[PDB]
Amino acid sequence: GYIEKLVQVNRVAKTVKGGRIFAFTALTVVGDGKGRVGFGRGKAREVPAAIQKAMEAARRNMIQVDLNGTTLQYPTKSAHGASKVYMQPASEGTGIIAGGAMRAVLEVAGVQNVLAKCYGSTNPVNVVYATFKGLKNMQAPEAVAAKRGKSVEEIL
RNA sequence: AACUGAAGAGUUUGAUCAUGGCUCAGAUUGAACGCUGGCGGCAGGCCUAACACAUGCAAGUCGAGCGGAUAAAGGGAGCUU
Repeated sequence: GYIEKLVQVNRVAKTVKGGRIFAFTALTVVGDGKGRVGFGRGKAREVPAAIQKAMEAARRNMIQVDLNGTTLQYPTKSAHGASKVYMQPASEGTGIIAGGAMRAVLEVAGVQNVLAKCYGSTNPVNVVYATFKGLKNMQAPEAVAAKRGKSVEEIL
């Protein structure tokens, strides 16, 4: 589906000769409010056209996320580049408390109780990779129990 | 009766990623200063010169321990209040 959310806008450039050609980039994540997200990056020549391009690439190559219901399954920790990310599920009344670019991922996924923090280099185009290695590699235990459930899930 | 919280941003460049400094958003004080100023509860008030101090007051009490001297009421008498 489609619920859109913008994060970043830049002004990249390019020197040719004579002057300097400008261009705009944008980063936009799209989710469904249930656990299907997708991010997208587009470059164009103006703001109202660079956002439209980044929205279209978001709703291609999406991710199914197996959330527990407004929370996560377990504390995990993933990294990409020089960016390290930590996330652990929380109680009911606590909302989402994260920084800038992990709120926009964790809104549209539908989770509400995420309690996150990012270390290392804060790059909004690169902390998103650090988040999607984490969420796309969840497990959601298909087991008979948890304190007993290590005889039917390990064979899954 | 026993008991749960973790946010980032700006700045090196024609522009980008990284390393690395700096700076801001918070909660606090025996606080001082500037502008302004109705009320009441509960608190606190020399952090500097352990530097000198006028004048008041802050440890006395026992006559069921003993001398001594003050000697009432009253008992009076006497003399004339």
